[PDB]
Amino acid sequence: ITLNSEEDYPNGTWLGDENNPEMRVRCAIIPSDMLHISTNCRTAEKMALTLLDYLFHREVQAVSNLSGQGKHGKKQLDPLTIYGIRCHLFYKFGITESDWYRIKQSIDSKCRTAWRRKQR
Amino acid sequence: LNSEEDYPNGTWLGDENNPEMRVRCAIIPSDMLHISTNCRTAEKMALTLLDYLFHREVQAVSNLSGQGKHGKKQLDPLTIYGIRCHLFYKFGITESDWYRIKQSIDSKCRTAWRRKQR
Amino acid sequence: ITLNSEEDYPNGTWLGDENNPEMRVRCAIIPSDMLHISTNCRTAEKMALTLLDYLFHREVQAVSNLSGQGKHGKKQLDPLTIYGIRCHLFYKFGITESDWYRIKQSIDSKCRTAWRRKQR
Amino acid sequence: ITLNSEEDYPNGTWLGDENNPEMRVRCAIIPSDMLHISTNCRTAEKMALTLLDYLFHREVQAVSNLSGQGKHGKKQLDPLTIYGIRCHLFYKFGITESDWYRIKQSIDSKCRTAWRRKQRG
DNA sequence: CATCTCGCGAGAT
DNA sequence: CATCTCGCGAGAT
Repeated sequence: ITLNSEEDYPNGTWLGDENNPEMRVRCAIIPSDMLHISTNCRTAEKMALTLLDYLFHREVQAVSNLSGQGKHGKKQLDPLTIYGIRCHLFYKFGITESDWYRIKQSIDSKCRTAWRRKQR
Repeated sequence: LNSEEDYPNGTWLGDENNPEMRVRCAIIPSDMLHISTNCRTAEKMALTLLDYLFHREVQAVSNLSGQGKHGKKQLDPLTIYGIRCHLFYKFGITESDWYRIKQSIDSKCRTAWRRKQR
Repeated sequence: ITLNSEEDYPNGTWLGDENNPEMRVRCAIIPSDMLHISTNCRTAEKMALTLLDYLFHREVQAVSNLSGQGKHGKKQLDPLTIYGIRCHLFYKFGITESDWYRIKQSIDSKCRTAWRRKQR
Repeated sequence: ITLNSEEDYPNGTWLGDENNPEMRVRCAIIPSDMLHISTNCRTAEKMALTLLDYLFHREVQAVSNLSGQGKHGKKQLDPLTIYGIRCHLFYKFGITESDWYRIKQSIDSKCRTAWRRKQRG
């Protein structure tokens, strides 16, 4: 996978630290949405699920998960943006490998519920 | 975050001597001094700052998040950031306080929604 | 903005209640002019616009509005004076927040009349 | 009741400050159970919901809330017991009245889900 | 499932 | 009225 550049969402925001091209991804979140996100998410857990709601439509979340495998045709949550969220969580919160694993189980859990309600 | 030129003759929410905790706003200085004089608590200043910053028609269709059963719009996050910056810089409120103040703001918009349905 | 003191208009008058310094502005209106105003304006609406004609020249009213923003180079009507006008209407009439809103539209509407005719 | 006596549950346990007769309530939690609570509940928020389950059966929780006032004809969780929970969480975590307030919505929300299962089974 | 926390209408100050 | 704060159902974690 390849990183991107500002020209990919000129009206967007950087996930990660803008200073480190090795660990930064541009995304479509406009700055005011990010102001709100960075204001109301006091843990890496809650900002990871919130960034997700802001980057993956729940139509997509219902048919997707991290690995793109599993029953019922699970597609794969776009990897450039998943790299973005990890870049951001480590930038803002300094998460560990232990942490990222839990955040990955909750990302998948959230997509599981999005699928759960296209069922009902 | 905005610059002063966004409202040449407006006012600053928050600390003017902190470019990260200040939001230029359209409140005229006349009115701001009145807000600083006759709003002696964070809770009242929040609800009256709200009315100087958002028409009651925006308030009716809006809540703090944009989520909700009602297809609601979201109160401009730059302005809400300034409300918050200002309440910190004058009353020095905690985030617990800020949390409970924030429920009052949803509550106000929610009664605005009620009136708009009458 | 900063309140003034009596020494700013010794032959002037006080807008507001003279007893708390935090809600009184000294203005240049002579007391005789003030006697005519209080006897002749039986509403805050009417007194605000009459007060305005006594503190802002029509020259100035035509160029200005309350925001100092808008089209055609609006200048901001002096805030200390505006603070005084509202200090006065709450002293004499007890106006509410809703009331102050319409009166601000009146003041601005009246500034529009002064500008429309400056170039008729 | 009024701040009960230890004879009310001779072989039970104390909620709160044992050497403070106004901030202690005697309850029927057996001592092995209380030890388990003291060991495995590491926060006031979990201790409250866990204590709830040891002092009120599910069927009581279903038709109860903290105040007794509700759109439904609810009953009130025995205020003496709720006092003890409160005394306890403060005795062993030094919780704020702000905390107690938020913890008390958690209690009310738990009984609310107990209501939900009773009508789903 | 247990628990947290939300948006909500409407009763209380 | 304007504002506080409640009980609630249910989504989020």
